[PDB]
Amino acid sequence: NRAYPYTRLRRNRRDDFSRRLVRENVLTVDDLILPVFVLDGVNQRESIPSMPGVERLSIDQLLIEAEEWVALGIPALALFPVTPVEKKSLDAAEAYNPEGIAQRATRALRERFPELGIITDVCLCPFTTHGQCGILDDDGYVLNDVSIDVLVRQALSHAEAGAQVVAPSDMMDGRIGAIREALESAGHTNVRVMAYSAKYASAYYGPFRDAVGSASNLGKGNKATYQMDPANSDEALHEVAADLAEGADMVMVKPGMPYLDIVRRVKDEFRAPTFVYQVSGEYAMHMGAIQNGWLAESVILESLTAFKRAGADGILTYFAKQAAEQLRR
Amino acid sequence: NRAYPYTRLRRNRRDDFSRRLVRENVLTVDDLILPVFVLDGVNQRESIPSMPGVERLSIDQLLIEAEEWVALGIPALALFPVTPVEKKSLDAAEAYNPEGIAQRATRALRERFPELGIITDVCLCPFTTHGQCGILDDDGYVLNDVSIDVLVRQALSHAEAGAQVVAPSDMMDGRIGAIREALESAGHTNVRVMAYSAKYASAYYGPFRDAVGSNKATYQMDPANSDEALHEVAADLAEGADMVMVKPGMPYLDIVRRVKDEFRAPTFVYQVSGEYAMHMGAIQNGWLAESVILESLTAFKRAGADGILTYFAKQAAEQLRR
Amino acid sequence: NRAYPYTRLRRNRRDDFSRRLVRENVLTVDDLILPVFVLDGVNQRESIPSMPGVERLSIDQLLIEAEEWVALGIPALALFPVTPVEKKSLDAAEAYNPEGIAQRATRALRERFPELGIITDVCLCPFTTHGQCGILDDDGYVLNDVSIDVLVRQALSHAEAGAQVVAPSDMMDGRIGAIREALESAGHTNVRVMAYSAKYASAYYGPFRDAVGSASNLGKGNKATYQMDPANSDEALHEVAADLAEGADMVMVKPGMPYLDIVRRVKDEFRAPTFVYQVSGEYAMHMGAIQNGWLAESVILESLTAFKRAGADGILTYFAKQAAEQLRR
Amino acid sequence: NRAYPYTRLRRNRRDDFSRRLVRENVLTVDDLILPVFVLDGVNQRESIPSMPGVERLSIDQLLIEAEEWVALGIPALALFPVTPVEKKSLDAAEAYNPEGIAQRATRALRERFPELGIITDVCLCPFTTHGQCGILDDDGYVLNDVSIDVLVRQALSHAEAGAQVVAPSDMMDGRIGAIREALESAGHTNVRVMAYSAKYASAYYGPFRDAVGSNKATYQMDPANSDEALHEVAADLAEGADMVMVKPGMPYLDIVRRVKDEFRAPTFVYQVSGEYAMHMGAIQNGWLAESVILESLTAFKRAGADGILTYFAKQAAEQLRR
Amino acid sequence: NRAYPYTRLRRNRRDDFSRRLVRENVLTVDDLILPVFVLDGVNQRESIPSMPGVERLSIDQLLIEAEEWVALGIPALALFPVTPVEKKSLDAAEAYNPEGIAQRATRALRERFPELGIITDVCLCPFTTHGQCGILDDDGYVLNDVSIDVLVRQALSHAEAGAQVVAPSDMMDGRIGAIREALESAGHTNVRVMAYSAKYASAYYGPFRDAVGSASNLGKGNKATYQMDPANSDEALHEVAADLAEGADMVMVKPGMPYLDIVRRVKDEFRAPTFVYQVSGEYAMHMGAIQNGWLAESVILESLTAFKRAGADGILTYFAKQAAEQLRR
Amino acid sequence: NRAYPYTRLRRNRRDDFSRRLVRENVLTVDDLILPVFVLDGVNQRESIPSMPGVERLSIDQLLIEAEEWVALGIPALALFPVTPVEKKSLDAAEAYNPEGIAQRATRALRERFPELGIITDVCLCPFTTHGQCGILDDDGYVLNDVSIDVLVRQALSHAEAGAQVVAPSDMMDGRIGAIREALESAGHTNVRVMAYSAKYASAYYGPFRDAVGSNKATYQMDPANSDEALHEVAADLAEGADMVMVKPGMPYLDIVRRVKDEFRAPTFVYQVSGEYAMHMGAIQNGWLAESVILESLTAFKRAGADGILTYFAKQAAEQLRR
Ligand SMILES: [K+]
Ligand SMILES: [K+]
Ligand SMILES: [K+]
Ligand SMILES: [K+]
Ligand SMILES: [K+]
Ligand SMILES: [K+]
Ligand SMILES: [Mg+2]
Ligand SMILES: [Mg+2]
Ligand SMILES: [Mg+2]
Ligand SMILES: [Mg+2]
Ligand SMILES: [Mg+2]
Ligand SMILES: [Mg+2]
Ligand SMILES: [Zn+2]
Ligand SMILES: [Zn+2]
Ligand SMILES: [Zn+2]
Ligand SMILES: [Zn+2]
Ligand SMILES: [Zn+2]
Ligand SMILES: [Zn+2]
Repeated sequence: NRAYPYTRLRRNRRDDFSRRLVRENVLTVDDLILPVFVLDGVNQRESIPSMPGVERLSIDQLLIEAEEWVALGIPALALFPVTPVEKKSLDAAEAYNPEGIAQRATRALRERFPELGIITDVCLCPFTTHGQCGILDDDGYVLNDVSIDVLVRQALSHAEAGAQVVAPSDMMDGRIGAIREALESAGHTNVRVMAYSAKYASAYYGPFRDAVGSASNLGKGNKATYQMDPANSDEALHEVAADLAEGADMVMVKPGMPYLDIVRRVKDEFRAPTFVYQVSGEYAMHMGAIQNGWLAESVILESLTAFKRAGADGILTYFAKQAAEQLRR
Repeated sequence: NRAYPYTRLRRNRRDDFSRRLVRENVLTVDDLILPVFVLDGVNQRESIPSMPGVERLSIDQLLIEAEEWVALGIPALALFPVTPVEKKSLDAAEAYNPEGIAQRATRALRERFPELGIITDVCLCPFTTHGQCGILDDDGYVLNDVSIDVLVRQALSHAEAGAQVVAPSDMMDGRIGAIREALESAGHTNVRVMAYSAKYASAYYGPFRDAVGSNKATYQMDPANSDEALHEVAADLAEGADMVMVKPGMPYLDIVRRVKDEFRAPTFVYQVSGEYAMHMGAIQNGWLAESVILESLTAFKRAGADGILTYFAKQAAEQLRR
Repeated sequence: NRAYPYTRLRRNRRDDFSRRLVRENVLTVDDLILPVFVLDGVNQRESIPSMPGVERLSIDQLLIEAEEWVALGIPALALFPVTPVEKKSLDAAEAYNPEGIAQRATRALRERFPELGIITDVCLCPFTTHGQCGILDDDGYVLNDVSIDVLVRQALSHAEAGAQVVAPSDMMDGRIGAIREALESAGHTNVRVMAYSAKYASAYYGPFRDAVGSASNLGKGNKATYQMDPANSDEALHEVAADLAEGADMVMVKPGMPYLDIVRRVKDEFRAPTFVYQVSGEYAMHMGAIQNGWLAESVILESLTAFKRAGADGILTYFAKQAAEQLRR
Repeated sequence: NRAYPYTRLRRNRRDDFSRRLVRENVLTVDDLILPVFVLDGVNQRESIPSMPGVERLSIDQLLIEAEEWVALGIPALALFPVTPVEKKSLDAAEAYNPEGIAQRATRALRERFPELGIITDVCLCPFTTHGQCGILDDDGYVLNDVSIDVLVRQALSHAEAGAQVVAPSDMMDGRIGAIREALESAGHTNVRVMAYSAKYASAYYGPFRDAVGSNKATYQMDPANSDEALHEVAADLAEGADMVMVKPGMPYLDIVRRVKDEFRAPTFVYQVSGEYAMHMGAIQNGWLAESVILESLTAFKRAGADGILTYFAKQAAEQLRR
Repeated sequence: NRAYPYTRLRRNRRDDFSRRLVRENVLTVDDLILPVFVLDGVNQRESIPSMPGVERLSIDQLLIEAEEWVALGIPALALFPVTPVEKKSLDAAEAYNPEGIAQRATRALRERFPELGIITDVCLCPFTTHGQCGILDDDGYVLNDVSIDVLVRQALSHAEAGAQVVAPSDMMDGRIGAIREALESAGHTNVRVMAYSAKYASAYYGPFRDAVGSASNLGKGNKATYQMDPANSDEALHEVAADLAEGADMVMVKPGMPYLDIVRRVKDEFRAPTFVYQVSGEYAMHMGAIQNGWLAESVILESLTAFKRAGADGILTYFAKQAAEQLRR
Repeated sequence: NRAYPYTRLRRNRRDDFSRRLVRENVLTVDDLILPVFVLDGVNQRESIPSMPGVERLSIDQLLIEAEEWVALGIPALALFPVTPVEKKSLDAAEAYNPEGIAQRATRALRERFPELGIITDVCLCPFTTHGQCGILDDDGYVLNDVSIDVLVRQALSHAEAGAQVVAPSDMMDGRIGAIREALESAGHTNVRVMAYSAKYASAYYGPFRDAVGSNKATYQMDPANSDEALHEVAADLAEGADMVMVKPGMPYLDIVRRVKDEFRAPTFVYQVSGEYAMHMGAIQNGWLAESVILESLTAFKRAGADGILTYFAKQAAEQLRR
């Protein structure tokens, strides 16, 4: 077998040209999806202290910023509405309002940038008073199938708005198949479904809850009855297997860097289009450190390259614009 | 053929007791290795700007703190000496000095806490004036085999100091074999070698450089590369490593998983200074809860590590003790 | 490859700290399920000569003992009723009596210890005059589908009583799917089904039959037309595959130590939550030897560690309390 | 259990943006190696009838063109000397001449473009009067081990000329090991060996023979054979190859795929002169669009090559630069 | 392991007899399928400049040429009609005309050469004014399921004409299963379906479009919304898996030589009858080079041997007659 | 998820043309090796009672028949000498006699038919007075390493006679390595070694013993054993075998399949004398049709053999020539 000194693995590392020739993975703009927090109103722009460099944008402002995103070649945006407090309810009806932020935003971006992919978020958590991803029963448990009925209405409203991709982020069992059935019935033949398949009950989501405004709603609440236990890996494969059987066109792991092993297993086992979410707390961690001068800016591309190496096709990342700028070089 | 609604994966999630029964991985104190930066003087600690909460410790201070580490059940420490500048050189001779910080610290700990594992760092980077992990040729290239010769002498001095484990962190080709041969030939039959097998040229290392007081793409691995890590580990195991390590850690969990799956050998991971600093800074800014520490360490276990070198070891152990 | 003396596998064994660092498996209280034999009546406690240290307990006494079990962190109990002789019948109707021991016990423990998992036993063998796990036809054969109908009524009665888990221990073909269908229809969405998937026709069950009082009923009778032939391993994988397809949330091998290879194959092949039953005769064997001074008490944890190493997530064991005490340490 | 119509594989195909997101492989300039035929004189180029658009270049001409190659980001060139007839012989001595074309070209390039990789060809076929890749016995059989001895001397001369990679294309058994040993023994520690591991006796080579100015079934592999290619690569890797190559290319993509999957090692492929000529002739006749060039090179990536030796390298790189 | 010089892999190569003994693959006439372009009319023969040596043939002329093809042992022909311009339409109705070229041709060859396999082409592209493989909606998108309805009518018309094999080359999702269902319903129990499973959106098809006369129709148009992205390999396995589930008797990769890795993966993964199409541009490339004297004629058999080695059972190739002649030797 | 009636496996069976297209394996003349029993005299043949239709042939008779074998395309013969009794001994010296039958036959064939492969039998069993495959100790045990020494000398004499392949049939441990080393050391670089790797102690051998004019459970394998065959082949390949063989054949097709799948190496199978006699006797009694011959040989191909040693080779080749 390979043995020193006949094999010296430093030889390929000796020069840039050979490191290039043997380099196993490369990040390109084709791998990047930009999540964006969308405000109601006009000429609104809000900094998020726990996500330095990220702004919530009203739709007019989103349209302006999207010019450069498109110019940079970023394939898709993932939209997250910042729902006004008074539009939150127990029944999460705003989720399917044709005049909801997500729906208005989608329509606006679809008209303005016909080639830009818009991935909407299918979940009730921006819409509930309690901040849970589904509807609660009288014991305070997030009901599975009752929640799916609302998610289905939501997803159809997104498809009606022109979204090319809906991304159910809710972790109810069976929701992919229910959404697929409804889209197919309704003639939304080519609306993709990007399932959040292995989405963990994680501490890395804090900043997002602040960004979208669910943090105050959820309070100290937890999602361990639906989001996955961080300890578990084999279980992720069963989650993905179900979602592919149910018709997902893409499957996602969330969070990201703390779960690269799950990305790798999922790509290896299913050989399907595999996505990963570099979550708010990941972005915040890195930004915090960069701004303190503790880590060089080169960590950005290293973090994103890791997702490629681990087997992701596409990466939802708040660093998408900076990454794409650096890639353009 | 598991399918909704016959299969509802939420059933097991419904209650704590069923989550606990099916829980696939559990971090324990047996998984933790505490890295520590060791100063030369007496009655001294220094704070590290880029590593909030971590202190460089003189040996007397190290012995005081190790009393609590041992009481918490932490199995081992990884020592990193902070070499005084005056002792740095081109030839890295201080690395094998019998009275160098690492050697002194090792002797003092082995005597006070005989059951505590001591993992020394076998590398020239704390000892070179230029801070590269090996000896430079006249073009500034880190010479492989000449570097090994120094590493070997270093490793022997650690064994003589009583280290139970030496950990070559240098990424020279072939060093694990060289060091093993030397140890065996010297009668240090039971000194373990914890190879840093897949160590990447990473931006996540900056804070550790500030900590120890110390451009490596010709020896450390390209972050893009995964298959190559398997070839690295294979060689190290062939060469006699008792344990193999991936570094950095979280940014490389896929590597951990592949390594464990491929070789079924004792597998370690280093949650490096950058990973610590990013997490602790976010926790301190109030952007992330403290629970992220155990989540990050659980990830290593899930990914297949047996042990984790982490600056959170004490905090984690305390939380486990609850 | 790895060769002596470059590789000396004693090096990691040289010290406790390194044995700890490399130790591949660890038993925790999270792995333990306590089976308990439950009597009718009040203030009843009965020693079982063939299970030294084990008592059958009336429900009041069970409630008292369960205080310490909970205090010790044991996640779940598995209940086995000791059915009064006169309540045994050909039709096993007591199996679904809402006032049966198992049902009363379940209700009592669910109220008193809301977080404690209760796993009920779905089988007709405590209820038949003949001691077989199903209903007999006129040739004395245990009818498959007729027995399932009774098992379904039983399982529903358990769910109605509040059990979080029902565990069909009967080995009829297809019963998992029938029970799942009935639970789903009835709205018992989150009642787990712990299938006894690979349950062998074993000699190690003797003491249990004495403990629950089926021994006198079964007499010299055998279960080779439904329980699996000890010789067979590949067949266990087909049993588990069916039960997972039919909706089991967990799958079990029984007995345990004499079948660790089956545990290993089952975990490796399916990557599903895998349980194992350290049966009465296993417990008795070990206790007998410990009390004779032939084996040290350390054999307890070694036996349980073996299940972890072989791939079990959870272990039904009469040693659960002692184990948990030792773990608490 | 993916099934229509829940699964419709056209959904991802519906839009450019989703095609791009799920696109499994992407050719980049980092994948390209440009082979070049090098003439002996000064201020000279020659057109090659069977390779439209490819020119033989004198070294001064090579240096001019390499300026654009380097600007386009092409990582490396593969040099093939066009040996003047007068310098051919039975003993192939010209192969290790310090002033042979390959050596001269290597020195000139290493000096002008220090970052550009130079891959020399280690083989006797440009040097033998008979054009076989090795030294003939009196029955016309290409002697294995006697040939190796010449190849070794050749390889050393290339290392001395500063080649970063030597590529034995000769298909003698055992040569990779012999050459590695020689390089190591001479102190050329970092010279890579790119073994032509699975090189077939193929009809696709004709045009290259016209290009260089140079019946091989006793050494080159039978096109029918696939398992045998794995045994070839295994030996080469054991023997110290840093990279392994399949040749020809497109007609052997299944070989590329198996090799990559089996060994997870740096894998290269040669789109040979015939493959080039067939494509360029069809493109010129107007029978195939220019887009076939990138399609053919994308295939190599999909099949698992890390790098591709291709006469289209410049054209491809230019198109990538868009 | 195997090491030089104990192992010298040249030894088996030393002599023809040992190369023969160890030769891993051999091409035979049993592997060859001859595609043929079929004209309307009588006594028509047309050379195709971009496919030197290939002629379009009216059916009388096809019948004459088929004598030698049969004499040579070629198992099957694949028919491609050259539809008259004026019979092209938006609705592609000519596709199912019982008096269409393909149908007439099939009937003629089935009567004359009862043992010769006839594989008809199921696709709408020879029949549409726009040259796309399906029916367009008002956005110019090739509608999936509406196109299948036409393909089904087409395939049934072929079966009625006596074709033993229909080969859907259209790349609509789900068409294999729809065609299979229709054939089964109609009593065409033994009509094979040779699915073009992994058919890529390739530049190598140019000459065929000229040969059949779709080139002028398609113009600069592309098929990237249905034909596969050349970059993608894992996706081919999902395409084949679906087609086998849907009832394909054979599966095909197209193009061929530029996709041999896909052939290999497909054979290895499914162990099913696997076919590959050496497309017009492949044939043209090689012929061009042979006629220029750049490549020896021996490249023909080398190219075809490659398909065998890569795992194909059968090869659609314009070189079939020459190959078969050489094989006859 | 293939299921009736969407999947009907009879569709492909419906017509000859589709059966031919999907047909997974095809016997060709390239797969056939003809074993032949060679007598010492001149102008002589002998019929073998237990092998109807097979004749022992003097060398002049062998040369006459080989003309048709060569015309039929049979690639190689396997020679088995029928040693005159007077030349048998305890020390098996006749095995390496330069004028022994095998050597004479080899020279005569190599000269007349230079393209025909000649596979000689390396074993002592035609040469020992007791008919065991090796040299006996005083307890009647077949000595392993002492036997090898004779086999080696035998093998060298065959190489000197011009055999292209030597086939050790002896089942001594380690002989393949010993023989390879000897051949290489003597300069017989290209002599192939076709190891009888998995050769079973079988009842199917009786007729061959009558044919050659020659209780083996201490060297030949137990018919019960399959995993053990993999270990046998692994060693032989490590030791330098160019080809590996299973013997007997049909009764061991599962072994062929495992061997091919595990090692992907050139794999051979011997349809032994018993297998021939059972088939030919049934064919002659009219109990089985002649078509069983091609069916039996097709089985070997399906099972994964590259080549088949069969007494039906001529008949098969003739049928193939149709
Ligand atoms: K590359
Ligand atoms: K557990
Ligand atoms: K551990
Ligand atoms: K991508
Ligand atoms: K053969
Ligand atoms: K075939
Ligand atoms: Mg799910
Ligand atoms: Mg290394
Ligand atoms: Mg069952
Ligand atoms: Mg070779
Ligand atoms: Mg398809
Ligand atoms: Mg042997
Ligand atoms: Zn949500
Ligand atoms: Zn260092
Ligand atoms: Zn029972
Ligand atoms: Zn050559
Ligand atoms: Zn078409
Ligand atoms: Zn013998």
